[PDB]
Amino acid sequence: VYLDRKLLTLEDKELGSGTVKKGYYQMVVKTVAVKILPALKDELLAEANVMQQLDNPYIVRMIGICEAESWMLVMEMAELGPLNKYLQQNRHVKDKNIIELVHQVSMGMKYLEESNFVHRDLAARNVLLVTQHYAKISDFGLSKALRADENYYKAQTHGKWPVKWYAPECINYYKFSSKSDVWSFGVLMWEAFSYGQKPYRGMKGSEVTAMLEKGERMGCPAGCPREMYDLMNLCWTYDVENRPGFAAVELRLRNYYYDVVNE
Ligand SMILES: CS(=O)(=O)Nc1cccc(-c2cnc(N)c(C(=O)NCC3CCNCC3)n2)c1
Repeated sequence: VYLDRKLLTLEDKELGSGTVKKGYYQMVVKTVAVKILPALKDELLAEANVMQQLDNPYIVRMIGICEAESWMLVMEMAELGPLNKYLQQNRHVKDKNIIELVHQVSMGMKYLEESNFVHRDLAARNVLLVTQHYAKISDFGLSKALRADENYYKAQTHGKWPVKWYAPECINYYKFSSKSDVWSFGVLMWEAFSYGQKPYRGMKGSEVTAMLEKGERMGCPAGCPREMYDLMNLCWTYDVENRPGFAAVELRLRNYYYDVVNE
């Protein structure tokens, strides 16, 4: 869990910015991504505590923690980076390939759901690419392990929230469940088939709430197959009780993907 600073080699060229830096952990050497930093230290440990309990091919794995110059969270490297930026820079990625990637995210989220963890920041910017055909879910900074007796996590304060990705019950009742993550997943799908474009462009969070309250939803991205747009809309079911879970979502995507592969 706690890593050996001597065995960590950091690179000067930062990946982005709190900063994330590329590095090497001497096991072979494993290429790693390193998130470098009271409350912000508490958040990192909480985040590490979450990742420590998760074991799945479609989630970013934690290597461990290291306290030196700053507190560091050492994770496996997804070399191609965020999905949204990737698709912005690679506009000829084929539809079949987009379905493959979004399905992989649904498999990761089906596992998280089975594990009774809520992600709470599921957006294209937090899906990272190991290859053009291999996506992982990253960024567990808002994630919560659900209590054994509850189906949701109740937030207290409302603090720095990606509103355009959040379900009505999140905005109106501060309640976060795996079905709320499904809502987020629909927005992620829209982003992916929009080649990394921002959802609800030009709109205030409040105007998004108003739009959704009117039953209005974002339109089908150009070239997006009807069946994936239907699935998007199913994820954006207003009533949480009638919104599908990730078992249902993953299976839809799985079948469609195989049947796209057949053609
Ligand atoms: C987006 S970036 O970091 O500025 N650029 C950036 C560019 C290229 C690669 C990565 C990368 C590779 N592997 C990783 N395991 C991570 C990783 O865990 N990053 C943490 C961020 C995830 C996304 N939201 C913010 C936190 N990152 C990050």
